Amino acid sequence: MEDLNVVDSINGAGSWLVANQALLLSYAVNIVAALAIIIVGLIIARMISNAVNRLMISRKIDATVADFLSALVRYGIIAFTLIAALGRVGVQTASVIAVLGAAGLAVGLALQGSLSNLAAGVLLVMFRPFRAGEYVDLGGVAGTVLSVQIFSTTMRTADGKIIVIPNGKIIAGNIINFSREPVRRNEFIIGVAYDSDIDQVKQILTNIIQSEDRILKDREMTVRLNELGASSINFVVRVWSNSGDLQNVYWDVLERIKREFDAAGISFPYPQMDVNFKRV
Amino acid sequence: MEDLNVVDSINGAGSWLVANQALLLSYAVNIVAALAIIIVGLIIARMISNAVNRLMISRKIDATVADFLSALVRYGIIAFTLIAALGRVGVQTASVIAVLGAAGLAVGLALQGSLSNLAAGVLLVMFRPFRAGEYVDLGGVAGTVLSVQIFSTTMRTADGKIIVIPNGKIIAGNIINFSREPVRRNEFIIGVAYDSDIDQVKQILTNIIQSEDRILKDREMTVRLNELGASSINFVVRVWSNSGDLQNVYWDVLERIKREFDAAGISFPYPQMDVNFKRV
Amino acid sequence: MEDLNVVDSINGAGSWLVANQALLLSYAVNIVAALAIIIVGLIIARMISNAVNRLMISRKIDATVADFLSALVRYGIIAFTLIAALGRVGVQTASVIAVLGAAGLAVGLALQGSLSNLAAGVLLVMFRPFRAGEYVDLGGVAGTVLSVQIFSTTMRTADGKIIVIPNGKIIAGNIINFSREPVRRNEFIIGVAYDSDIDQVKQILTNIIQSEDRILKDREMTVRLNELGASSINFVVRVWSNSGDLQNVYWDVLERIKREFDAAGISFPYPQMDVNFKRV
Amino acid sequence: MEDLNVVDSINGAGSWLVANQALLLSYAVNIVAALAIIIVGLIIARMISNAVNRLMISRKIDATVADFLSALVRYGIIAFTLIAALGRVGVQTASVIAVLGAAGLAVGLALQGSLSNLAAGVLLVMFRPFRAGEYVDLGGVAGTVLSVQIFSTTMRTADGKIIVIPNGKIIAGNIINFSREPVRRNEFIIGVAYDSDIDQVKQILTNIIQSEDRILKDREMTVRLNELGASSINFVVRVWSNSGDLQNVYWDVLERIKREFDAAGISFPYPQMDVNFKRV
Amino acid sequence: MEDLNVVDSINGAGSWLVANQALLLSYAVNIVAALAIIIVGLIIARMISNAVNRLMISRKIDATVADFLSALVRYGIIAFTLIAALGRVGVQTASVIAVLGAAGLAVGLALQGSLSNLAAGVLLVMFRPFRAGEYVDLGGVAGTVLSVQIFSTTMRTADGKIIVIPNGKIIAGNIINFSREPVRRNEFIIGVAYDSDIDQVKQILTNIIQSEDRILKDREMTVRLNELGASSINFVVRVWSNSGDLQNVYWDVLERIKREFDAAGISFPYPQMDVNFKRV
Amino acid sequence: MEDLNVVDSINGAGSWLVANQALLLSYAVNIVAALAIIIVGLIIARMISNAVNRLMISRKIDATVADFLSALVRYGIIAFTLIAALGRVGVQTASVIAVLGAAGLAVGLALQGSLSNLAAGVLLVMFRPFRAGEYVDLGGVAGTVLSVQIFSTTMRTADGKIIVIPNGKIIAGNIINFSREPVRRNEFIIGVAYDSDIDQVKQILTNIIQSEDRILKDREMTVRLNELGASSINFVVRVWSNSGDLQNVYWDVLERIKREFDAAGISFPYPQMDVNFKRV
Amino acid sequence: MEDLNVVDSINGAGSWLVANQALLLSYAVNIVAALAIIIVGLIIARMISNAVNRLMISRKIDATVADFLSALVRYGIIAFTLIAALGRVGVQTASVIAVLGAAGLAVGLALQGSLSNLAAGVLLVMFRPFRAGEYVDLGGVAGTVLSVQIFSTTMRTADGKIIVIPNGKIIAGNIINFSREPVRRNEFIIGVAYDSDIDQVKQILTNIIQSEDRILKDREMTVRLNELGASSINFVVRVWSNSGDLQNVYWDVLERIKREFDAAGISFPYPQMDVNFKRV
Repeated sequence: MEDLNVVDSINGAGSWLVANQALLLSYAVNIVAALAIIIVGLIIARMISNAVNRLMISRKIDATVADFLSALVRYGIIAFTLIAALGRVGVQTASVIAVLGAAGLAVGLALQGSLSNLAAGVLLVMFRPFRAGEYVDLGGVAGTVLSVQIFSTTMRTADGKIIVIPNGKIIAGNIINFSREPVRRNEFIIGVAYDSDIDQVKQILTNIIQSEDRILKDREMTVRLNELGASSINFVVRVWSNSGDLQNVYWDVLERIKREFDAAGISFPYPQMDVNFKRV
Repeated sequence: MEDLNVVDSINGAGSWLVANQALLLSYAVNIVAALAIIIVGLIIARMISNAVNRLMISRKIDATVADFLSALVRYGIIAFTLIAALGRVGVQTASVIAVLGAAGLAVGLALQGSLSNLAAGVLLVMFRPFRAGEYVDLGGVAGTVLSVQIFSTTMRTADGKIIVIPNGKIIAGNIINFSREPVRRNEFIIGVAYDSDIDQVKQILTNIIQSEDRILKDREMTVRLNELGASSINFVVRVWSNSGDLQNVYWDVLERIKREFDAAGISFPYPQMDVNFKRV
Repeated sequence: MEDLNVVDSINGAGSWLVANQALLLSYAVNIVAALAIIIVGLIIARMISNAVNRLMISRKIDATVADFLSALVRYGIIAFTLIAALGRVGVQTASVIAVLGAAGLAVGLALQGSLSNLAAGVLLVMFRPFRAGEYVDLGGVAGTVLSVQIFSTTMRTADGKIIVIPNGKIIAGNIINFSREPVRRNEFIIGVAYDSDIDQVKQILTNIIQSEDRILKDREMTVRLNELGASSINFVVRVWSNSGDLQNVYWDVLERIKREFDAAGISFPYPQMDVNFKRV
Repeated sequence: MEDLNVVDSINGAGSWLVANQALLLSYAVNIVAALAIIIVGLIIARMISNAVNRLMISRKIDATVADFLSALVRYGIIAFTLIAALGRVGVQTASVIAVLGAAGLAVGLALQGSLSNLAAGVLLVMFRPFRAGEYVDLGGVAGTVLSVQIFSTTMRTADGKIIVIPNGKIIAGNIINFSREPVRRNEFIIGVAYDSDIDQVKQILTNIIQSEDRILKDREMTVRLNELGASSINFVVRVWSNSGDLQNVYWDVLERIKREFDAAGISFPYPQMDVNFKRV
Repeated sequence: MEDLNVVDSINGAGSWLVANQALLLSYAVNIVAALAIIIVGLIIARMISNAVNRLMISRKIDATVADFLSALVRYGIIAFTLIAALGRVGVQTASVIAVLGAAGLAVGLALQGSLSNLAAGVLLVMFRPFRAGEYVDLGGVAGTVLSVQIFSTTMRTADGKIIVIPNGKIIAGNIINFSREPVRRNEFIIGVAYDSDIDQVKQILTNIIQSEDRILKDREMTVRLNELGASSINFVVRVWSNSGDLQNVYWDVLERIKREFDAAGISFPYPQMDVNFKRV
Repeated sequence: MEDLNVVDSINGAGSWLVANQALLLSYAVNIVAALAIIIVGLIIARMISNAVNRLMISRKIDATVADFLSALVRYGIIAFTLIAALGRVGVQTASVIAVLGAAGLAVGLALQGSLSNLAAGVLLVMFRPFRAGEYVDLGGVAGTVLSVQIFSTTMRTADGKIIVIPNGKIIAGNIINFSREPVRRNEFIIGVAYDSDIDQVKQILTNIIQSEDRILKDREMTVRLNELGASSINFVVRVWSNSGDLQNVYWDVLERIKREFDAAGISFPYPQMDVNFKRV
Repeated sequence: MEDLNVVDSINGAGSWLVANQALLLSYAVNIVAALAIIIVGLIIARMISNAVNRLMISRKIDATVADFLSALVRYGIIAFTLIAALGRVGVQTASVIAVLGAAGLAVGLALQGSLSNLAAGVLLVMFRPFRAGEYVDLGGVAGTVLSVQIFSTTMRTADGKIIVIPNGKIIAGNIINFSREPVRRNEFIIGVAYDSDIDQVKQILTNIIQSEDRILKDREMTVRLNELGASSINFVVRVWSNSGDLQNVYWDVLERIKREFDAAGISFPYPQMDVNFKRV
């Protein structure tokens, strides 16, 4: 367009930039004021966030949630400072909040799971359905809980494993607790031959469970016929013992059951099979 | 830019701060008024929440929902106080509500599952499909319910387990109740040899179930041939008894069935097999 | 700041509170008017909700949906009541509606599933794919429906078990009705030895079902060779009978099949397999 | 506050209500006119909904979608009436529209599945991938379709079952149509001994399938060795027949195969095992 | 209220309707003009939708998307028509746009999957990963594709089945194409006795695959020992052939393998089993 | 209404249309201007989209993402053009943007999956975890990658199969790469009789793996007893070789292992069984 | 319409374009100013994003999150510039922000998961549940972690595999760490004959584990009878050793157990089976 796209417009057109010097000075002053407002807002936001966190901690509020609200307050104040600065810039204060809301929505979509994990961790720590050192199962993975972080928990399996579970999945599934009740129940299933004397087996098992000191005598001690298996008669034995002695009692009772069953002549049956013959 | 970025602008420029002292005093007064508004709003919010909770508790409303809505009222009032305080400050009253809405959306995304669990727990307590001490199954985990908390239920398995289930998953799945009906039905599957006399087996089982005092005689007592198994004829026996006697009746009936079947000469068959010889 | 933070500002500054007496009186009048508006709105909302529920119930509308929409009307009217009250207070009427909007969104985040269950209950009660008293299957659980509550369905398993299913899950999955069609079909699979005479077996099975009075002769009665099993020839028998006689007909036909097969010399084959011998 | 909360403000203060008699009359007139507007809006909404449904039914539009959108227009008109009435009362129409939007959002969250089922039912009826009377499978459940309702389909399994499937789930999964194609293919798997003559077996099967009049001779008829099984040589036989004769042809061909193989000396092999002996 | 609810207000109060006749005439004129505007908008929307559809179809655009966005334009234009008409009625257009938005949101929640099905159909038709007559697998169901409709795809299984699959699910899962490559590979697993000569078996299989004309000699033809099975040595044979000859080559090669293995004395082993005697 | 619905209103009422000729001309001019604006906006949108696509392609931006932003810019510009045109028509510019927003929301609900697939494809191209010609597994389906299109990826399975997978699914699941490392590990499980000499077996396996030139001697070569099986002692052999020689090394080592095990007298055991005899 | 659609309107109508020359010049000036604003905004956005990233990197902020926030600021500033330019051209500044919000919503739906992957990757690096070179399990896939990229992780399975896992799935599932604890536990299951001497077996196993120097003697070393198997007495042996020696200890202990069990005469039992003879 002849001279419209040349020095008549670029390089300030010689005198066009000079004639607009006052406008440039005003814009520079506005930008400087906006930057100063930004700096002041950041400083006051950090100060007020620290102050409110300290105040909340004093009022018996948990550290994690107090930090969460302190960070939320800090983010709100810095967003307010950005609103004020861009209003001083003159961007209608509406597109500014729209852009900030879009950015916050993107950040929320990014976090979602992490924030849910944080909330679940807060709930876990304040209800404490399980605590450090307590043996519990967490939805298919069982072990001793070491500690509960803000986003995840660390638990040690009996074999020395280290397992980290996000806190969000913890509250969604079941919380299988092994070490809450001081007393728990063992269950033995014993297979005997079909010709074995039921009364003798019951009496022997009753003697075995009677001779154990770690079995709670004041609770139920079930020794009864359970079901007629395909190749073996199955007896069910249920006894109660302290959670600490649960495993040892199981092994001791099983070893004894084996020993007296061998001595008494009661036979543990191999898989029975019945064969009929024809010639061809 | 020469002297624009030096003491001519920083350190109050000597007299610029002196001239702006009036505006600084006005802003300080505004900030003090806003802080006083925040304090009085927090105090009145706490008082109003306590008052409304106390009032509605008397109106036969459940404690959990009353506390929840009292907390909602308190949060609403503190948000309103923040709106008023920042309007006094001059943060356009629209960016403030937008940022508060974004924070509330983040908090809602955080809670989601937990707050749904709270709603579910409210539903369970007043409908009471199950209650403390009642033996129920909650989708693969069965035990005695101990208590129904606001977010979760603690239930004890028959073996001494302590099970914690979030309330939200409870209502989503089936509620399998064992102890609501005072009378329940047992089922026995008895395998006998193919050459066994059907009439004799049926008559013996009928005698066995006739002599049991804990079996309800006024209800159906089926002793019928069920299906021709691969290696055994299977009879089905169904009897009804009070829920407290179910297991004892099952065990006693099975043990008797074994005794009279042994005495009558009816044989429980091992896995049957027919073998044909070929020489190679 | 010298005396700015002392009695010159606190305790009403002596005369500052006195000079502000008119504004405090005006604010007290505003608060009293707002509270009176709240009370009037609550009472009128309750009256209007009761009136509309009573009116629409008479117009052949279901009780559950009528109660739901009456509660919705009551909540709406109290929402307008709070809007008007806080406008009287002077809370800009926009932050107010934003606050109740966030509260309603949180309430929805509570509901989802339970409100869906209520809607599903409405659909079930109005379409009645099943009705109380009949035997149905609702996605893996079978039993007799006892009643259909507004949130859940109570059904009794054939063994006396009490089963509670949320209404929402029922409509999402299949609804199998065992008792809708008055006539149903049994299916027998009979395994016979490979050397058995096919014509004799078919003729005997035809005789057995011909003499059953509870089998519908006007419908198809298939007795045909179904498949050549690994160890047995399998015959399929399909007969139709009234739903009330299905199990009894099944049991009687099976017992007869066994009796005449024993008499006719037709042998039910045990698991067949032949062995080739080598010495090593 | 002395006499602020006494007869001086309650019970119309003697003359305060009288001085406000004109304002009370104006409010009463406003309420009466608002109720009249509501009644007029309701009646005109009903008239317009009926008129539009009648008009669109004539224009070859399906009844279900026409009724749905007529109800939508009815709800829109009553919503407009509520807006007009509540705004003319002076509620600013903004809280009014927000409350109605929240109620509509709650209703939509409640429906969701039901409305999706209605849309799916419309799609199924207008595309008719299956039609009432034909035998089809809908994702694991097979039977004859009885009818397609607006919300769900009733379908009868071959054994007399009555199964109701929500329309939404139907369109999400596969629609397996057993009866669309008039001709279908049977498949036989025949196990014969390893020493059996392959040519003789193939020739016998070819004779068997050649003599069947219901087998389409113009289509492929494969009789070929399929795979060398663990204990048997497996032949695959594939023939085509009209969908009405599919089952009968299967049974007839299987029975003829058994009869000819018995006569021809070809042996169906029992499960094979090879045994090596050692003494210990 | 004395005479407030009598002929003094109902039945037009005699002269009140006479006085308001002018307003009634104005309202009637407004309603008539609004209805005329609705009619004009509807007809012009239909015309514009048809015109834009035709013009864009002329511009090499697919018919499905053309009809879709033409319907979108029609719905948009009728939406503007409703906005204009209801604004001329005096409904402020804000409640109008909110109600129409709520209706559109409900319609979208209804459609959702169906509209996704249309988009998936468009993607499949324009990318054509498969086409009519091409034998493919779409996630567990395999067959010859017949046609691809806008919402669902119809395909015929090899046995005469008719399969209808929504387009949305097809694109979400794997699309396994069976006939895109003109050449494909067969795999044979041959079990032989442990004492069989490996070199003889390998040489015989090599001759068998050498004597087949339909096996591509220019591609890999592996005949190697694959793994030492429990009872049999398993050889793997992999050959390549044209997709049209894949099945026939498999059957021919298997039948030959059987014939020359019988001729050469190489034995296909039955499940070998080892037995030790002890007397008891 | 007498003559209100007749020629006095229709057919322009004779002179009513004539008296409004200027207004009709103004409306026609407005419509013509709006259509011209639409045409100009479409042309300029296409031009600017082409220009920006070319510029981004020149600025080392990937072709797919450049095309995506070009299409986004074109759609945005045509949206602004429609806004301006309907503002010229006079449709309040707010209902217009609401209608376009609803249309865009519907289009987004339609695409959703496709747009996610496009983004996943862009990520897959730019990080290239796999590349054309490289053999990988992508969640249960393995084969050689042919190409990665914008919406989906194509793969050839080792048997010549054709698989097309959406890109969105690829990034969601694991990307299992077979051909990244130049060296990979084989694993042999060898079952031997319980009486076999462990030292002899280990020495023979070591001799076998030493003589293989394609086995990397600089890496670990594990030959150790792994576990005591039910019927066989299982040795584990792990060797490393270049990815190109993996299968050939496996086959050669297995065949040798068989040969020297036969030569040395070490026996591969058949399934062992212990039988105890009793007479009945 | 006569001459309305001809040169009187097109080609600038001769003088109509000339009369509007000033308006065209003003529009061209506005467009040039808008383009200059766009260029300046892009330049300043790039400069600010480069500066802020460098600024926060110095403040001990992670590189990934710093780059993410820098990109967010750049996109925000370019959006602000677009708002300013489209305000200058005169598009009401409202439809502009609506279109940009729709585009951002589409982009968010596109990335959605990928952005969540970036957030998960940021979470992983700071808490480092696993680190490069550390052998861990990622929910069904186990291997040595090579590196943690921003969207995915590369991990090498023990057999030379290359495994790529999206970061999002990592944080959602369990994280099992095999190499965090320096000491881990072994578990041996040893099956012995029923007649074997329990004390002898226990003493021999204890002697085996006492003689291993790599087994931690200060931790539990359980050698107890575990359960009575179908055909074998099963002993459980649990020992603890350093993670580096786990597999070697396992192999050595197993080989010894075999050797001294062979020497001591203790027999590993083959699958026992019980056979009863009958003649037919």
